[PDB]
Amino acid sequence: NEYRIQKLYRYICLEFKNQRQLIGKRQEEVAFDLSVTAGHLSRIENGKKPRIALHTFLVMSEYYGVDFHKVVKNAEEKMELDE
Amino acid sequence: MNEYRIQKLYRYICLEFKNQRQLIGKRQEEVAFDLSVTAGHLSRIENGKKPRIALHTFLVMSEYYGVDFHKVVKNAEEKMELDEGI
Ligand SMILES: [Cl-]
Ligand SMILES: [Cl-]
Ligand SMILES: [Cl-]
Ligand code: NA
Ligand code: NA
Ligand code: NA
Ligand code: NA
Repeated sequence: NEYRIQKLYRYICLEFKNQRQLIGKRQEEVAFDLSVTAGHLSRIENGKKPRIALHTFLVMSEYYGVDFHKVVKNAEEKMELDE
Repeated sequence: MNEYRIQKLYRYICLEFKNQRQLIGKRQEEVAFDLSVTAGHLSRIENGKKPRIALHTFLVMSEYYGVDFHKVVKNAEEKMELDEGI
């Protein structure tokens, strides 16, 4: 139960990291666009901040132009692929 | 950045949890006890009144209700598009 909760959270964060790597942008560029530090974005992408607001993930979905439900589904699929 | 859509979608996600609770017939007081929060706290979450709730909280509630969070979010997006066209 809690393992899946933590694991899915990590995969959602890593899905956002993949969204950035897919489009070839550095952390510093996306961070500037979002008015956050590069370190803040990096700690989100790598799953180190456990209590990030849903709002932040919705902002990032809007920034990348990907539906948040698709981010979540992608994370679930990748979590299963790695299993 | 579409701040209007970001904020509305957040509230549609929260209200989707109110809908998920109602579909299975549990009262607020029961869920508040199981999730170790006050009934008032749960009510403010379900009604979209607290804007900075952690994603973790929604993952916990999805597991509690036995509903996949991606379906919760998809339901919210679709209902917002139907109601508001965005
Ligand atoms: Cl009730
Ligand atoms: Cl009120
Ligand atoms: Cl809040
Ligand atoms: Na930080
Ligand atoms: Na979205
Ligand atoms: Na889907
Ligand atoms: Na409480």
